[PDB]
Amino acid sequence: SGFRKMAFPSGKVEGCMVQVTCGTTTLNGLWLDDVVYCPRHVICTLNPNYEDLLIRKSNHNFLVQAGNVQLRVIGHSMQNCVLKLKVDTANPKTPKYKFVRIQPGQTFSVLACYNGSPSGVYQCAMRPNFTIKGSFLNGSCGSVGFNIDYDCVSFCYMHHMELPTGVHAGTDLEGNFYGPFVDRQTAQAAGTDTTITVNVLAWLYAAVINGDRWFLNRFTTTLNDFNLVAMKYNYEPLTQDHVDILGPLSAQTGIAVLDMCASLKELLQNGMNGRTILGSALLEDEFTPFDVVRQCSGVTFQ
Amino acid sequence: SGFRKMAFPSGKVEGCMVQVTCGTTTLNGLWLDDVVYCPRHVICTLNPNYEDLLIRKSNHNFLVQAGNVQLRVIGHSMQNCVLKLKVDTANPKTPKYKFVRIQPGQTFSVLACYNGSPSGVYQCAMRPNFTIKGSFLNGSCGSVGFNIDYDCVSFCYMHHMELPTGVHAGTDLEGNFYGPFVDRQTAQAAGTDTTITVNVLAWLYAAVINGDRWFLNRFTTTLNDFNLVAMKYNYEPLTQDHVDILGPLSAQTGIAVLDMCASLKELLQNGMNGRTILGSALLEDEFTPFDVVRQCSGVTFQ
Ligand SMILES: *[C@](O)(C(=O)NCC)[C@H](C[C@@H]1CCNC1=O)NC(=O)[C@@H]1[C@@H]2[C@H](CN1C(=O)[C@@H](NC(=O)NC(C)(C)C)C(C)(C)C)C2(C)C
Ligand SMILES: *[C@](O)(C(=O)NCC)[C@H](C[C@@H]1CCNC1=O)NC(=O)[C@@H]1[C@@H]2[C@H](CN1C(=O)[C@@H](NC(=O)NC(C)(C)C)C(C)(C)C)C2(C)C
Repeated sequence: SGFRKMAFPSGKVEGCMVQVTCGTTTLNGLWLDDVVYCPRHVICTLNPNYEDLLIRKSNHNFLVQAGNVQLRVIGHSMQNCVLKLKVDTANPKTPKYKFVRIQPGQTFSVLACYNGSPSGVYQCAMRPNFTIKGSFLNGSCGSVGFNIDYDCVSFCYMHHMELPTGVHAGTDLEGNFYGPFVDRQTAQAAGTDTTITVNVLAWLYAAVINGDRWFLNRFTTTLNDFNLVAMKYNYEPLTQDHVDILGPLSAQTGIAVLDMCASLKELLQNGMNGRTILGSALLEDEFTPFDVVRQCSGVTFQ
Repeated sequence: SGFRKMAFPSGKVEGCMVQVTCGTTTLNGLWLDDVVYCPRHVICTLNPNYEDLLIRKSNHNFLVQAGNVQLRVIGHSMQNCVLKLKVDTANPKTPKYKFVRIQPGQTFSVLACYNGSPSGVYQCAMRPNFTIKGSFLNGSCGSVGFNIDYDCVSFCYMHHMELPTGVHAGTDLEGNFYGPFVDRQTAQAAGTDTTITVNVLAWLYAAVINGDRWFLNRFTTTLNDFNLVAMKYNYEPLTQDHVDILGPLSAQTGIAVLDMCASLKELLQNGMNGRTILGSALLEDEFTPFDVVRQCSGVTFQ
């Protein structure tokens, strides 16, 4: 038992991290097969026109270091906000992998990197407003977020920028930003965030699986009446699809999803009254139903 | 910016995990050079006498799987509560490494494993009562906790058992339990835990580095008067050694350690009043001064 914010084992991704240097800019790249992926703002020279900027580059302007081994760029292209550098060497540590664009509410592990070297790994959620509350300093651009399914690394995030609120914005691995953000230094605001309701419910189920039951009650609620209270507390609407996803957890604990909603409603209306759930004095919303099941049942990855 | 419970990149340890099977018992082992380390209760047959139990084993009773490759045991010995299996093959992925017995208050990353396969990684502290609040299911015995310094993996923990409170107990990699625990099914109680004061202070400094300042005040306190309030709230005593360790953070933020103690005192006496610090509504104590500096300055590992 116990319940922790668990990241995926990061080794498969560590083997893909490289340093990309061009001009005075150094950041991280992702080396899969013979392509290095990195944020396009690595290129030389607000309101830049990256097409103009890139047509002016030569391959030899791109310094790619994989450890103490320089990789030479034999080609380059831009795909949305990512730059793709063709190199003459296929990464021998390339895992089996996919690129996935995730939905808000979904979680992933971030391998924070500086100068191509991994610094740490932690678990993130994509917020409803398409930011992530990460931990990123200058030099971390190009660090990636990922999930692992059996043996396959699903890359879903690459880091680009920090918003004035101290939260983070980036792209999928095909260079499309999550949310309304653009990779230029112009005024941009995240958007009002909301709490991921289905995830809070998943985490209450984790608490029950783990022996916290104090927040349960005998009441029930209608999805309709629950969502009325949710909106008042800035919670995302709970859909029937969410209820269905919460099915496996509801069945393992014997607590009807709608009964768990009654508990959450009472927790929203009354607060926690100096008590904690799973070591937290806040309602935690960065565990998906899948996260809870994986950690409470012990799924591994080969 | 941002501040997250960050684990070390786990790849160097992932390459060392193996499955050890003996009789009907399967758990994880740690393969470094030509030795596999695992908990000694993997052996056949409360109040067992493991010396008697082990003299009755043969090498061929030990099934060690490294992936889809069986390793054959050519020797075995017991060192405290760990079993050491000599195998005929040196692990080619053996990182540079050390075994370290850590002090309570120190943090480490845990690579949770089942059947030799990594499940996830998360950050833990050794509690003052020498338990860890982990996330461990049946099959996780032999998963290890570690820190990484530059290129060196410092192994500090191997998992053995769960206590009735849902917390965890284990050994260093030389098989010595942390705390008063023994690897037999007899009544054992953890001991009253306390909050790691120097770590809470480190985390308040992380909050300041990151732009939370609301909890600061103009007051100061004496170490003596602080510790009187700490004891009342079940906090560990703060020593002058702790104050010195907090020096670098105090200097970078310009807040005297003893001034930060005044803030903590006021936070203990008044609570947080519905406010949060670094996303938490509790005073967080599983970040060391070193953790804070590493994450707020971007140290990496090659
Ligand atoms: C990233 O480029 C990097 O690490 N590069 C190494 C040289 C860096 C990561 C940032 C730095 C601090 N925390 C992070 O996550 N990203 C950028 O520098 C990014 C690049 C420039 C400006 N960038 C920012 O993140 C800036 N933020 C904004 O300007 N934000 C708004 C106002 C446009 C929304 C800051 C101010 C943090 C440098 C571009 C967006 C292309
Ligand atoms: C570990 O042996 C394992 O994973 N083995 C694979 C077959 C297992 C890990 C435990 C299981 C649940 N959570 C965990 O961390 N450890 C044990 O089974 C351990 C071994 C037996 C009994 N063990 C326990 O952890 C037991 N706890 C106690 O008996 N605790 C007290 C009362 C002695 C303090 C439980 C009840 C959890 C099985 C020995 C201690 C040798």
